[PDB]
Amino acid sequence: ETELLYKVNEYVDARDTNMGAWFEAQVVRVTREDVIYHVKYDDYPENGVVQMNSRDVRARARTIIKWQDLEVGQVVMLNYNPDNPKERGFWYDAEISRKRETRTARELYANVVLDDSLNDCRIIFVDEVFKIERP
Repeated sequence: ETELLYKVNEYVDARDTNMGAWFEAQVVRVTREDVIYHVKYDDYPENGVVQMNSRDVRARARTIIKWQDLEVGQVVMLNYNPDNPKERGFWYDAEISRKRETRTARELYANVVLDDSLNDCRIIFVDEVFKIERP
């Protein structure tokens, strides 16, 4: 039932559909864009092999968008913590909503995708925002 966009053994990012965050994973098998990916998590072997929808897997993030180049309306991958926004959390997709700079302060607001989205979030890790790799 093998199908041969991301090839078997290629490293990817996989979206935990339960919480909406992206995690480093690897493609173990590809089955039959309406393709179903078989994936293992790099840091979570207790997860076993998980079947993934083709939209829930993409090329691993590699490019940081610097604070200067961040613009309102971009969809990016960034670090946020829904339960306590002041702390480090997980890599969610987000729409840059508001961007403000002061002499001493850099302020970033984003609509975080959790599907349901979480509007007007104060993003702490403003220097660690990723470009989402498109095919």
